[PDB]
Amino acid sequence: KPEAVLKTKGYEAAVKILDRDHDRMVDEIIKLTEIPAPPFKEAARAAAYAEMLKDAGLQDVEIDAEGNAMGVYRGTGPAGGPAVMIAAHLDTVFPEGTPIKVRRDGTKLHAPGIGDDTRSLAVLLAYARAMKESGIKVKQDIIFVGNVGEEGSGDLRGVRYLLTKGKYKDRVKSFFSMDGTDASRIVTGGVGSKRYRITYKGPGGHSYGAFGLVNPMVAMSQTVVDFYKIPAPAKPKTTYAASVTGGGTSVNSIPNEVYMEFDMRSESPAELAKVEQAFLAIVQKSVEGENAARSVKEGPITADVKMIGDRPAGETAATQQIVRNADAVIRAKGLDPRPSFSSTDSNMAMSLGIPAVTIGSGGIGARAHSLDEWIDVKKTKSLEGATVGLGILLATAGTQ
Amino acid sequence: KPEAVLKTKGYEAAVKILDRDHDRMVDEIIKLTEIPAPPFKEAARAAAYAEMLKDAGLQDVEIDAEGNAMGVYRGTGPAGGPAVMIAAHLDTVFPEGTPIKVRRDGTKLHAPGIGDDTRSLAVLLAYARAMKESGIKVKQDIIFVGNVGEEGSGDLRGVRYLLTKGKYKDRVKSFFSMDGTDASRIVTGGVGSKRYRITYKGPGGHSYGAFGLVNPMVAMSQTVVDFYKIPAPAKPKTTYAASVTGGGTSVNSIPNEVYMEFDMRSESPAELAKVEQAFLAIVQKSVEGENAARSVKEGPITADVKMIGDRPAGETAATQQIVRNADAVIRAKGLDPRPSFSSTDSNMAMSLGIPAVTIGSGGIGARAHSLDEWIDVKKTKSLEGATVGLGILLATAGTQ
Ligand SMILES: [Gd+3]
Ligand SMILES: [Gd+3]
Ligand SMILES: [Gd+3]
Repeated sequence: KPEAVLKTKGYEAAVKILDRDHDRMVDEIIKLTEIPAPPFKEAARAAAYAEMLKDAGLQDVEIDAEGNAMGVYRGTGPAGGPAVMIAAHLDTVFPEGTPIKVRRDGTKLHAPGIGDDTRSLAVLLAYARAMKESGIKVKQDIIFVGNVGEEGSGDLRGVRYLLTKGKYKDRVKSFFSMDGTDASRIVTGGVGSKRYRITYKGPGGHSYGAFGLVNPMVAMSQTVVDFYKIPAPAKPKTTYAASVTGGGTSVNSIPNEVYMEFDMRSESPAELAKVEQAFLAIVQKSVEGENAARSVKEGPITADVKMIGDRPAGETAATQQIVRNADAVIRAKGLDPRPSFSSTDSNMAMSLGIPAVTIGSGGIGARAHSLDEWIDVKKTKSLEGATVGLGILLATAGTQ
Repeated sequence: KPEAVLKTKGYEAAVKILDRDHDRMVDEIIKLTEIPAPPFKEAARAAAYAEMLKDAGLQDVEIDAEGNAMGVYRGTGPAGGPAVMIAAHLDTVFPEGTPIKVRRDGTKLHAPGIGDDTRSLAVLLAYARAMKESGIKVKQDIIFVGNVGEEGSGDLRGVRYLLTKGKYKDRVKSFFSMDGTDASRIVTGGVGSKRYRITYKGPGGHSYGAFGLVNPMVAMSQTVVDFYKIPAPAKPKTTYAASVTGGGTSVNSIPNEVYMEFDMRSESPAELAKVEQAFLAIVQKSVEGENAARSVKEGPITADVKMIGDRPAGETAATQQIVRNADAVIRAKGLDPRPSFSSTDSNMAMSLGIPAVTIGSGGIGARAHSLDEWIDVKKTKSLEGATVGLGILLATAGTQ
């Protein structure tokens, strides 16, 4: 029974430390939040986080080549065996120069990035300290990670490195991401997305004198028309959009360079690949069609295909033990686990066939990704919410 | 017989003054060229030109409400009778801030706008002076005009005012524009053009969460695709283009506003109108089709139709006396007249049923509308070329 961990003496002792040092945890939320971490600019926060992982007593603390900070809670099993990884991301959505100063308002704390995902960073440190102080023994090692690149164009670069290049790539057999404050959260699905800019070029020419030459505007417009005839099922949810366009200089000239940006997403890797392949075929057919319709005497239309965003789709089956563990603990805590799809760091693990769930840090929060983001650190709910992830984690690593 | 004007004592005496004061003409080319006159910013050059029109001895010199400068060479007929208008435009294609300093290079003068159309402004002043000094008597009044708005977005606003609103609008029965340096040119046809910006709007939305809503990008793309199936005759030459596009913010959203700029032109007013009506119908059908194919629950696609350019098409029949006069004088001057279509100030007069030709100022020039434009003012060729338009003009007004 996974929820039995909640009645073990070690868990109960660890919760009492989380309780005792909740004020330390809040101080660390504030400290980390005020070290800004825009996309691709996480190094300063990673350096501070690595020092805090060392101060929590973790072993082998280091920052890897991608910029992830990590430390190990060593278990009782053989060195190098299967391990559990739990990550909270260092980056926020907010660009460099965003003023970040926490404003206290009763038990509420207002600052960009404080809930997605800085609180989770502090919650994981609190776990590591409470586990060590209470003497918890786990069967599998736990790798605590502050990872880079969950947000925006980071495109999961940190977890991609952790799980395909880094020292733990062959050991992670259970992956958790702690993202956001909702501790009832159980993200078992990953929405994938593929994004492209298509730049169409042609010879150009005077719009009167050279009327009859190919026009890349038309190949581009034809692409959009056929793109919106691609079938898209309602379930698994599958979507696409023609979203941004530009090009041309004036009505005196046939354009020689124009572009369109396209989005495609799906809950299903198979549906996403199908849309992506249909799209790429449409781009090529639209170019061929323009070169057939008008004159290529001054040169043909060509298209440059540039990928501008890439996240895999995937899902952890509801019968997987990691999901069973999260479900059972969240239920035993009196919350309602409702499995959902999202686009989170767990998408990467899912795409590798690694069992993976994204969970929440606890408490109340709102307006994530907005300049008026805030969390409530009133102790009763903040502490109780933080105890949820600890139970899920220890159920999954196993305790002695 | 029209070229008999070239053997009249008055013409021969006038040419001798053009010769004697050819150096003044060159000085006035330079002076006027160095007063920049970008589109809509001709006022400074117009004021200088009006002072020069007074100094040439013309009567009733004034700047009209649109900004055209003009003066009258009074003929021997009744006041208020039919008149000849001859115009050279004050504006150039070059935007404000273009550095303009004439560079002398042997007998060449290099400066933006010096040939199209500043040399013509100085040539018309030289005619007015030489006619007065030699005592030329003409039957019809001649209205000498430095007009605004021939180039680009000016859209013939100057000649439009002169011939539809101004004080001479009902007296001009022959219209000449002197535009460019090629004195063998005889532009008897006017290519018309209509230019539009179509702005397509919709509600926007999250590109995943709101997938299924209408997208104005698709109505716009469909417009272009069907626009390029509009039939366009080769004779009378009829053309169109989809030339400039923009809109959208990122692949995370369905766009709420996008635009496309369209060109359409023809030698024939009727062919031009057919394309324009087919285009506007396609815009409406594309909006209707998008509102049928996707959801209007957050609001429908709409299209704002904005005309951004309008120049009428037309032609002066080769049997008109004004064309016979031009043809005969150009032949008698040893040049080869090949009547042609272009887009010039004469389009306006043509569209009003006023006999109209665009002619050249004489001499050699090149790279009109480019930053490296130049003319050659070597006297033999420059003077002989300038005498062509004088003969055409006097043949048309009549001399006694
Ligand atoms: Gd305390
Ligand atoms: Gd996040
Ligand atoms: Gd011009």
